[PDB]
Amino acid sequence: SKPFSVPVLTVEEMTNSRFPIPLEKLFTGPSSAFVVQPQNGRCTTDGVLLGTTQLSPVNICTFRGDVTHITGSRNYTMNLASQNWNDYDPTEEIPAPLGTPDFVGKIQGVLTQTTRTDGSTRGHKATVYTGSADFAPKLGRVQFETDTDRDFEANQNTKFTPVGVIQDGGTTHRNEPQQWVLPSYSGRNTHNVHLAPAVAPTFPGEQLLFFRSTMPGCSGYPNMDLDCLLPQEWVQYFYQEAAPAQSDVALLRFVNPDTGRVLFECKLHKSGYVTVAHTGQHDLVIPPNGYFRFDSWVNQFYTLAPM
Amino acid sequence: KPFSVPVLTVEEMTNSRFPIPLEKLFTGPSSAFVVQPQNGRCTTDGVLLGTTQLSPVNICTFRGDVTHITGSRNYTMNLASQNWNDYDPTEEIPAPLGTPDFVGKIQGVLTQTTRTDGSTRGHKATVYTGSADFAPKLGRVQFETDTDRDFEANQNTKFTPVGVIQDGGTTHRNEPQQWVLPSYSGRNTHNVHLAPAVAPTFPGEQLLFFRSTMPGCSGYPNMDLDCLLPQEWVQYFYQEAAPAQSDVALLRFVNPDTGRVLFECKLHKSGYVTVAHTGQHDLVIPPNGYFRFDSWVNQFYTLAPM
Ligand SMILES: C[C@@H]1O[C@@H](O[C@@H]2[C@@H](O[C@H]3O[C@H](CO)[C@H](O)[C@H](O)[C@H]3O)[C@@H](O)[C@@H](CO)O[C@@H]2O)[C@@H](O)[C@H](O)[C@@H]1O
Ligand SMILES: C[C@@H]1O[C@@H](O[C@@H]2[C@@H](O[C@H]3O[C@H](CO)[C@H](O)[C@H](O)[C@H]3O)[C@@H](O)[C@@H](CO)O[C@@H]2O)[C@@H](O)[C@H](O)[C@@H]1O
Repeated sequence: SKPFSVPVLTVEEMTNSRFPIPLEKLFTGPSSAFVVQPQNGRCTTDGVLLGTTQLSPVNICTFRGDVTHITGSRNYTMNLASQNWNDYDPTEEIPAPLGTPDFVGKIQGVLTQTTRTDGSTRGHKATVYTGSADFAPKLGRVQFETDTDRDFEANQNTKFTPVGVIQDGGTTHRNEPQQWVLPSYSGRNTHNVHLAPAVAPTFPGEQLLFFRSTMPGCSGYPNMDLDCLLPQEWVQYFYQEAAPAQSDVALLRFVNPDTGRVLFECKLHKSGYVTVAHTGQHDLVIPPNGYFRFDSWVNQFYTLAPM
Repeated sequence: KPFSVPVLTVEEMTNSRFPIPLEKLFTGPSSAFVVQPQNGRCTTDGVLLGTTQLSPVNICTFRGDVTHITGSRNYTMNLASQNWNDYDPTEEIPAPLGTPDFVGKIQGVLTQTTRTDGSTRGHKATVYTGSADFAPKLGRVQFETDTDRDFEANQNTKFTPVGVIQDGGTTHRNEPQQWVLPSYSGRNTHNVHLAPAVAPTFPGEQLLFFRSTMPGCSGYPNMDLDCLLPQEWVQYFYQEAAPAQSDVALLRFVNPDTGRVLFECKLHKSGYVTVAHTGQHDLVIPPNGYFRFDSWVNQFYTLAPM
């Protein structure tokens, strides 16, 4: 039976699994009042990828395909290809293409394109509104708002590189993005399919432990908070190890290597998320070189020490 | 601890010199120029070299505060560390970790947040790593942007890289130059603490490159980008730190579908790969193919022609 383990990377060394930026901190808070059902950063401890999760940290919230100009506008519809430029299959048993954004918001970035025959290239500021009626990645199409009505060519490889998020400054501050509201992946008036399940702590006194980043903001007053259930490196690690789960819960200790001391302990649930014994919103204060270590598999009644 | 390499496929892995996926394996001669990249540099037993760090998404990013150059749309960034700690120029490295390791014009976006009210802004930005004022080692780099007033002083500012550009009115694909290192402390300075240049030593052997195509944002750039190790291999070795039993690790590239070895190669302890081939060649491989460590070999092992 291959032993289970987690990477020895520090929080700052690891990557958010829901946007291509580093982790900054560990955060716990209550979540009874909203649905925690992210589709990126979803992986079982024995390495089965779930939702829209894929292995590349840099392909998260990227798009590739060809673009068609929406006449009379600076908008373009992208006909999606897969990450390796192969055809996208809309019948695949997934919510949307792997790495598709899993929150409702306005993501700003850059659309780049290369003309195959002469190698000429171009790049333009572009925004994708994932709450848009025309955000339908599951169907293989998404709409980009750009600063040109003529520069992009048809039938040429085009990429969207994400940078950050924006908000309307003339409306309530930090009201968008909404990190826990899933897009409708097939556009307006449709129901999402094949979702990784929503997660919640069940044990008394426990809350989710989030791996938190701050998304860059590009305009207005966005809510830049972004919480993922697992670091991308953990997804990569579990996928590779494929260590069988001996119980439903892996007990982890967060340790200071300088002192050999446990700062706190937590439960890594087999279906791919972490809980801690704490009540309320709290930014964890940790030593920068601290990291997680697998302790042992525990039964369903194990009680965590307060953190 | 036994040595090993990841079982990830080439397409599943990431370029260690720019934050984009690997696309293919490529081999070619390199006797006539210096191959001395500073990112994607790691020994098989887990020692990081050059400007190499672990995060794939921090490669070619910059963070700090910016000062406006009056009479211009250019800004000087006073660099901080990736975690917003003070940058220490006395640290024994060539430059801040993840600094670009080639001379070219990198286009991206400068973003900023105003601490007090959470107001935010983003602007097109280019950094010319061959510029006299490109001095990341001293803690300063210059960005050319599309604004002369929007960025504030003393506020956290980040550069997210997107791609490279070229001047279309000059010879096509003449820039970037992926094998020309910047002068990290600016014009008329000498680099320090570099990861060494690499070359095959065995007769008939060439380097094996892990190749990507950088996005192009304007003109006719040379978008080829070759790294010596995937970023995931760097990550793997750093954590495993498995002792090297010799200077050369024999790898087999195998198809899990049939079990046939397409080819074998040498993973050198100091962190690069060679193969038995003469000439330029894009390798044809199956997407589900991967590398497997078989054994440690001595200095005299002759590779099967590839
Ligand atoms: C909160 C505010 O967000 C950004 O300003 C935007 C405006 O952006 C436009 O004007 C600004 C200068 O005010 C700048 O020139 C930018 O390049 C340009 O696109 C505009 O989108 C309005 C419309 O609602 O919203 C905000 O005022 C940012 O530029 C500011 O620095 C500031 O953070
Ligand atoms: C080869 C060429 O590169 C890019 O064009 C640039 C020019 O970029 C400016 O004009 C173009 C239209 O040609 C476009 O409107 C763009 O938004 C704007 O910045 C310009 O930088 C010149 C200067 O010598 O070089 C190129 O012509 C690209 O936009 C084109 O599609 C094309 O690939």
